[PDB]
Parts: sequence; C-alpha cells; structure tokens
Amino acid sequence: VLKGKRLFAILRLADGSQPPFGASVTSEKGRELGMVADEGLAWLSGVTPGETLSVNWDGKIQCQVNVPETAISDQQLLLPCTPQK
Repeated sequence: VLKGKRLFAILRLADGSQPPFGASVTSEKGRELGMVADEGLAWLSGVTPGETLSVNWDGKIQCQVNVPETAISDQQLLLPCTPQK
C-alpha cells in the first residue's frame, strides 16, 4: 500500500507565479494527479517520480510540471510549473 497514495502538491510557475486554483495537473497521457483547490495547492493523488505533468486552468494548459524522482506519497511536494514558451 506504500508505493504511493494520494498527496499534496504545490505547483508553482517558474517565475514565482502559480498554476492556481483549478490548475488541472495531468500528464500528456492523462496522468491526472489533481487540481489546485486553494492558492497553488493541488490535492494530488499519486504523482509518479519522473513525469511531465500538464497544468491547465483559466489560461488552461500553460505550464506543465516536471516531476522529479523525489516524488512521495501522502506528503507535500512542490513542483516546477514550467511554461511551454
């Protein structure tokens, strides 16, 4: 039961901004880890270490998240929401 679970991700624009409330984080395969539901905190559910999330909100899929191998279960992990441009 502990490879992972569902987790608390902190998604942030590389600028210091936010994929903010409603930031749909789902990899380009549809690895739907979650969506921000306050500031820039998305209650994710099992992010795989080594992925490329896709983060969508008001401006939609604008940044994507680079998931490093330091991903973890049932804990907080802030992640790089890097713009496509």
